[PDB]
Amino acid sequence: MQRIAINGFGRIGRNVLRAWFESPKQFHFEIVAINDIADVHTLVHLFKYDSTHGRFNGKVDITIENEKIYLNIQSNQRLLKVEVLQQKQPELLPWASLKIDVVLECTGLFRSHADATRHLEAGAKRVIIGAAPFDHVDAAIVYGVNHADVKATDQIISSVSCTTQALVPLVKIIDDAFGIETALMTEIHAVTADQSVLDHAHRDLRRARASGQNIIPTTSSALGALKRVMPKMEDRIDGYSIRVPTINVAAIDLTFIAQSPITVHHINELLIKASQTDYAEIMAVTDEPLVSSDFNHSPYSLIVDLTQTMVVGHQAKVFAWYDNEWGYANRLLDLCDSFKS
Amino acid sequence: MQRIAINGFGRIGRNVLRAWFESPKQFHFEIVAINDIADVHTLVHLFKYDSTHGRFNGKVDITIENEKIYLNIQSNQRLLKVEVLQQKQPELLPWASLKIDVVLECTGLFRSHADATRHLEAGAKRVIIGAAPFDHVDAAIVYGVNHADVKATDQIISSVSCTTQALVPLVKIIDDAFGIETALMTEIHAVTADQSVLDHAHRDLRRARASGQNIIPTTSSALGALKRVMPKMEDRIDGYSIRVPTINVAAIDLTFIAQSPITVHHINELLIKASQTDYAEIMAVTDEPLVSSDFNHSPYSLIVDLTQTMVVGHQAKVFAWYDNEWGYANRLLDLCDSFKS
Amino acid sequence: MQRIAINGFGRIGRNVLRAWFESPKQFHFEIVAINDIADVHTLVHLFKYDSTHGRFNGKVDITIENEKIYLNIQSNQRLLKVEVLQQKQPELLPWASLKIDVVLECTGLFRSHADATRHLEAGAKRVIIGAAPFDHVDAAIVYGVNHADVKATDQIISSVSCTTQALVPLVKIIDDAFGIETALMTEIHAVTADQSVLDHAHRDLRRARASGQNIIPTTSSALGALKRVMPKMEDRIDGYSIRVPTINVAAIDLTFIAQSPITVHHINELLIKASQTDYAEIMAVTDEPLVSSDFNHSPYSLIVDLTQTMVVGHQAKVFAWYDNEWGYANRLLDLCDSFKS
Amino acid sequence: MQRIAINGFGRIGRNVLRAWFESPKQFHFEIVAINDIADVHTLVHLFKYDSTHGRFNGKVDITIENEKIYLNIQSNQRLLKVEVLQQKQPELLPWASLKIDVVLECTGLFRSHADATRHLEAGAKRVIIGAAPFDHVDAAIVYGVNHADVKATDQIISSVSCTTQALVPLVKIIDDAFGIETALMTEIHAVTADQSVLDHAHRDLRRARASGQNIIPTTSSALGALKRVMPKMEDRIDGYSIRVPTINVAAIDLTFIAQSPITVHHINELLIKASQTDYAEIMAVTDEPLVSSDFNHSPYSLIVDLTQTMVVGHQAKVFAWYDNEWGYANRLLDLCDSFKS
Ligand SMILES: NC(=O)c1ccc[n+]([C@@H]2O[C@H](COP(=O)([O-])OP(=O)(O)OC[C@H]3O[C@@H](n4cnc5c(N)ncnc54)[C@H](O)[C@@H]3O)[C@@H](O)[C@H]2O)c1
Ligand SMILES: NC(=O)c1ccc[n+]([C@@H]2O[C@H](COP(=O)([O-])OP(=O)(O)OC[C@H]3O[C@@H](n4cnc5c(N)ncnc54)[C@H](O)[C@@H]3O)[C@@H](O)[C@H]2O)c1
Ligand SMILES: NC(=O)c1ccc[n+]([C@@H]2O[C@H](COP(=O)([O-])OP(=O)(O)OC[C@H]3O[C@@H](n4cnc5c(N)ncnc54)[C@H](O)[C@@H]3O)[C@@H](O)[C@H]2O)c1
Ligand SMILES: NC(=O)c1ccc[n+]([C@@H]2O[C@H](COP(=O)([O-])OP(=O)(O)OC[C@H]3O[C@@H](n4cnc5c(N)ncnc54)[C@H](O)[C@@H]3O)[C@@H](O)[C@H]2O)c1
Repeated sequence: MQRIAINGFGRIGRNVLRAWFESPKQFHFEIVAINDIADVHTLVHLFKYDSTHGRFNGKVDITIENEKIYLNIQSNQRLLKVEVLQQKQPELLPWASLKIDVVLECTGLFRSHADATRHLEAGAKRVIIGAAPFDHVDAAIVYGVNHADVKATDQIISSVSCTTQALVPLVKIIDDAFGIETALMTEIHAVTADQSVLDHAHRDLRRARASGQNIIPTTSSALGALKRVMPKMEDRIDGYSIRVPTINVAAIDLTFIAQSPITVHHINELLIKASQTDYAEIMAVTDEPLVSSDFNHSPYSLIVDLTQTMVVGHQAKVFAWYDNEWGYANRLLDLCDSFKS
Repeated sequence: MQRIAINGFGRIGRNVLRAWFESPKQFHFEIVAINDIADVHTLVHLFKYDSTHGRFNGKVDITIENEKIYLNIQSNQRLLKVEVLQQKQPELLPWASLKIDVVLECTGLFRSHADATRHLEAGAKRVIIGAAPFDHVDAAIVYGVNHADVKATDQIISSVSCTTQALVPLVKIIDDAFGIETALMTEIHAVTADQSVLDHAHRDLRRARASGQNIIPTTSSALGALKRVMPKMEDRIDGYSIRVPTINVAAIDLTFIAQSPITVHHINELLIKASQTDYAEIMAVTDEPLVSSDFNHSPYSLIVDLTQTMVVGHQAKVFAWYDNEWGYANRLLDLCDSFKS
Repeated sequence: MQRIAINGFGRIGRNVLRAWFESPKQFHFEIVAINDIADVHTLVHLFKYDSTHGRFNGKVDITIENEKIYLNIQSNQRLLKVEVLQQKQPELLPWASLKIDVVLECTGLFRSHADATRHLEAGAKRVIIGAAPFDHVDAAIVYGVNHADVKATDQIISSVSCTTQALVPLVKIIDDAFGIETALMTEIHAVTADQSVLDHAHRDLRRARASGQNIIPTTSSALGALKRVMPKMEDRIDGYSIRVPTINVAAIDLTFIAQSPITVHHINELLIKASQTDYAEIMAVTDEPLVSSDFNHSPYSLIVDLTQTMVVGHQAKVFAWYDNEWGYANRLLDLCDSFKS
Repeated sequence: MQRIAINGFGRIGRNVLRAWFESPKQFHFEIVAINDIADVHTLVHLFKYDSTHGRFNGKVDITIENEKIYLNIQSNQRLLKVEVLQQKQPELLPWASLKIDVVLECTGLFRSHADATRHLEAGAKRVIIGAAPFDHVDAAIVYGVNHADVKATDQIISSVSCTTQALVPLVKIIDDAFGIETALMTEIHAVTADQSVLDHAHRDLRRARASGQNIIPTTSSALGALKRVMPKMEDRIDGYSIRVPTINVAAIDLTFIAQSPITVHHINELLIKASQTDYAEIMAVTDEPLVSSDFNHSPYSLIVDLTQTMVVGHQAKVFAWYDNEWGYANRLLDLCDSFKS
């Protein structure tokens, strides 16, 4: 029985547990523990009531067996007994006792090999850092691209970021068919939980500004991460991100120079075929004039807007949507499932 | 001559300093110190650029002397030199060296008599807590109502809340004229800084919810504060507050039972006359069809919308706007200037 | 069976059709025609993709048959074949040939007795105006309160408004138990389809102003409508509405003077009982600390927040949420289902 | 004095008349009439109260002199007396009698050479179409690029769109220095008046969706318009616009392939020099970490953000903000001021 734990019951952490229950196909592993710096009642409330994704279709009841707190969660013909912890320092967590095989590190505060190892010290056998690498990782993984490159010896793993999980497939596909000389990316991202409601002191002066009333351009970890996953693309791609006042969903605007003839038709035909043959698990395409909120609660790593494709000579722009929250949470579960044989 | 400090350079603290320069009349005191846990660069940036009230019209120079940091601010033909500090523990602040007559406590974290006295220990002669009292205050003041009841011996003072500054004049005016059996308050409030961008752990489960996408009912400190200012109204006034996704500006909806004949005409007439005589300093009245944005950057403590006044039988409702940041800020200055004679 | 038509395929019209498919229990009537001044392609897209309630879970195909446009919709193990019209003038619609028994009038534009009769003088046996009455009507019905009073002579019926469906029960339940001398209503409502995106010319100078950036007080049709269902409440209740920048869901504050002794406990116990017995189909009660987005897609006509119930003296206030789109659409279908004999 | 008139008192028309008063240098023509299909009381109300730009810092007085409605405006030590009209059809306007020299045609309705000439056959000597040309024009101008290229025989002029006036200088400057082979544009743009509060039928299926809750990709007239100004760029530039839920201010992201060596330093130094010489009136450069709301009420056509300049190989991105209302209203005044002798 593969045993997963979630460190950090936040936007991702919560949507991992939900996605475990909502998946059409039951996963061959169990979440047995969650740890957050917050009280079980706050976590249960936030788990049940979600501004972005709606009420949880199920029932959650708290029990105090031993001096241990459990969540009894019943949804979609599925049940789970989940231990709740409240330990800010991850080396003190009982991962030995609970027989934890994988830890989903979803706090954002423990992204260095050092900080992550603290879970291994605490008894976990493997750690997935649900964010970009800070210093070193054993592997950097985009599910549906290179998840078969995980070695059994590998203990610290990054599932990079959602922006990375969308950008890489696009770049792999386009570069393989046509050759990317160079490329530049603009991400139009919804508000994130680290921003400010009103103008407020913050380590980053741009993200200190009122989230609901501003367009805020800012840096992206997706490019550092993409270079780890695809080394040959070093010095051939940069980009940045823009926060705008919506609650969820993002897009990528990839502009690239092609190394061979391109048309709008051949680009869209290539992506449709890729989505049908090699990337069907994680990639879709739409021909409809849709907007961000139409992709809310979509499980795909990317959905391409074929009506947005543009070519002027050698230069081209493609455009893809993704649910930064749900897309990534599904990929976390997809990845965990991949370790079993 | 009189030397003021500001502890907490946020939406209140920053708009206090701005209001001092912008005031059409020069105040007789000077602001000579500011403290926040953030660095001077972050403080200057946020002081200059504001999502709500625009670019600061003036020059801000930072002087790093050997040990001390100062701001040299020049605006509207006035100049201030302002020592800048970064001390989380208010008792370690150099209020003695700097000869601080009044400290404005604008952090939200030092509302007890104990915590306010920490400024007194640091050397300050008087504290004004910029919030409702938590336990004991030597006086609880609404400028324009009972600001004369400040005794020269009084060392810890509360300037109550924005909401209170507006609610009290309404209750006083109406109670004096018609008599209030009881009243109930609904406040519609722009978002505040303590809220959450996305759904996130927080000690209020209602304010944990995404600020930009929800109507959020919640408690008001204004009711306990009113009972300190007007003790006769204990057991006769209750109310609550609603957060909605605007950036600034609030409204108060007050529903009361009159103890003598009321009409719409009579209520409006009384409110107009008070804004023209006894409350001309802090109170205004419009009959124009306005909306929240129109009161952005108004200094008045309340602006009555007379078109909204209603009466059925012995029950009536009135309505008033206020700029929750600017009005409050102005009334802190107005209070500090009342201490002198 | 009974044949229903929808005139005006907007927020209400579209959600009526959606709620027919989504209903747990199949309605014993069919929707056989829709009419809008817009092209079928615009209408199908908007039907399929909704910013507020998500993707339509089902398939929509367009057919041309003898110059007639039909929509074949399949969902929830149900199918409808729905003829599509584009006639701005109700008198020229084919209600006689389509054998329409009931027209849902959802345009906003035909609320007068005389305008609504244009559907009758085009072949329809009965018209439900999906709004408060303009002048007069044969009946004004709130489902769950007085749907049984519909007579066969009632050919023009008003289903009033969202706000009225929520208010009338509240006022009825509480008047019957404790007695209401008088009452005043404050509605907090999400933005509506008739507002302006930016400050623009408009009939109402308040709804002229930017929908996404303002608190906007405004009139409410609810009180006129309530007085037409409960004529004894003439002179005993008034109120108004406040638009705030959320996409959907509304709340009502009712402040009343009781005529007998009251406490918070007795009020909540009465409202829980009513939600369990007489009003169970249309009314719920929550004790949890929830926010607006938690009631998106709720079918209830009101959900009381009992944590919000206040009492001071003989004066009380109760608070209730409703999904202003989904509730109202479900009450329309529920009303039509009440006609079968 | 030269005599200007405004058809369409909207976001542009209103800001034109404001910009007249607020401008630091006095303009050497007068605005002597405005027309709109809304009544004068509405026009004055929207002119005095703005959700974006705040209260008009002046006085407006309506006078009736002989069945002629006039506005008497005072602000910034200046005066105007402006006749107000309410004429739906331009050929019926009294331009001959009022001796109109230029009409600022700011309705969005009369962009054809045919529809603009209706104002010529009604008495005016010259017309400026305040938008991209629909069919053809005597000249398409970007003030500060080709405004010297107006011939006195030109009667139908276009001042293109906001976006065109940020894009064209960028393209000109860069192409001239480094050579542009091809380029693609992304515009991030605040909501405009033509959008939808909620999902509503609309000519454009993207702009039909809720303006306040969506990222909305859409077309841009700027690429048509730029090719009328610079025909050599046919087939070499393309792009699109994204609407996000802010109220004002846009940004342009321009990706180009340079025909010669480029660095970030060299690009930034070119744009700085230009902003200090030939483009000083319309262009500025910042390297501060600012956000959209800091450029509200900036008179410039574009403010380049240095920190955003990226180069990879031969491909490069640049980014520039503009106030899509104020920048444009000021360039319309600047256009009229250039005509004189
Ligand atoms: N939200 C997205 O769209 C998205 C997508 C991909 C990756 N990520 C990454 O996921 C990480 C978390 O993001 P999020 O949106 O969930 O943030 P969040 O703030 O919603 O969640 C963080 C959680 O960590 C908890 N926490 C804080 N300190 C802790 C500690 N010492 N031990 C345990 N729990 C602790 C917080 O209480 C909170 O519940 C970040 O690195 C972010 O970059 C986010
Ligand atoms: N904003 C309003 O409308 C309003 C109106 C009336 C009263 N108040 C009250 O005023 C107070 C200030 O809140 P705000 O709106 O300015 O929010 P805010 O978060 O902007 O203000 C808090 C500020 O205090 C600083 N701070 C935190 N810990 C500190 C410490 N130990 N020492 C010094 N500075 C510290 C923060 O960095 C920040 O700048 C609160 O009590 C609030 O409830 C606010
Ligand atoms: N949305 C709510 O919360 C709510 C609740 C209760 C009642 N209502 C009422 O329902 C009515 C409709 O409001 P809505 O929110 O659906 O607005 P809406 O603008 O979304 O719906 C109006 C629809 O009518 C169409 N239309 C306009 N003129 C027409 C004509 N001559 N013939 C046919 N179709 C025409 C429009 O194209 C559009 O599809 C209004 O009276 C409103 O007060 C709305
Ligand atoms: N807002 C921007 O960012 C921006 C920038 C550049 C160009 N423009 C263009 O300027 C034009 C005006 O747009 P806006 O933003 O001012 O929109 P708007 O809808 O606010 O302005 C249109 C105005 O014209 C009035 N009107 C309508 N029909 C009329 C008629 N027949 N005669 C007279 N007046 C009539 C309307 O009542 C309204 O006052 C559009 O073509 C727009 O694309 C807008």
